[PDB]
Amino acid sequence: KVFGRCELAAAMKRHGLDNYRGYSLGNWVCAAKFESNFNTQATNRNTDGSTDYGILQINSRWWCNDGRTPGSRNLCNIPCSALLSSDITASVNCAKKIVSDGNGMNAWVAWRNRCKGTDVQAWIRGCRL
Ligand SMILES: OC[C@H]1O[C@@](CO)(O[C@H]2O[C@H](CO)[C@@H](O)[C@H](O)[C@H]2O)[C@@H](O)[C@@H]1O
Ligand SMILES: [Cl-]
Ligand SMILES: [Cl-]
Ligand SMILES: [Cl-]
Ligand SMILES: [Cl-]
Ligand code: NA
Ligand code: NA
Ligand code: NA
Ligand code: NA
Repeated sequence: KVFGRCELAAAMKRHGLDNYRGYSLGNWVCAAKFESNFNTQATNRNTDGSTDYGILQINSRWWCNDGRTPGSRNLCNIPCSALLSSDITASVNCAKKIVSDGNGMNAWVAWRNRCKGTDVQAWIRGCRL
């Protein structure tokens, strides 16, 4: 599924992301934009051999199991393939674990480099929420 911007904002808010660990809804929408371009099916192999999956590009080294990442933890206890669904429930539950892990949203490279410090409220502008 390719989410619309406001569509994803509403799903994220419904799942309780708005101000989760103090991160406003705009931060999460911005992160999704630059991690996956709002595409639940997005996958990207990383240099260490792990792969990032789904709307928030959750990683196979720590968070989900894709059966091809040695040293793999699966801290969200979920197959990575389950993070590609049109239903973002699993991705959101896992993201909640990631952002609570110590470094907040800095865990997401694209958020740190492209969202952090910016006018993230723009990402929910015009949405009926
Ligand atoms: O996720 C924990 C830890 O892993 C790092 C390593 O670069 O980021 C990886 O995991 C993120 C969350 O799944 C991915 O978005 C990212 O692309 C992937 O490199 C750290 O940034 C993070 O603290
Ligand atoms: Cl915001
Ligand atoms: Cl693995
Ligand atoms: Cl959803
Ligand atoms: Cl924080
Ligand atoms: Na898609
Ligand atoms: Na939309
Ligand atoms: Na915030
Ligand atoms: Na992998």
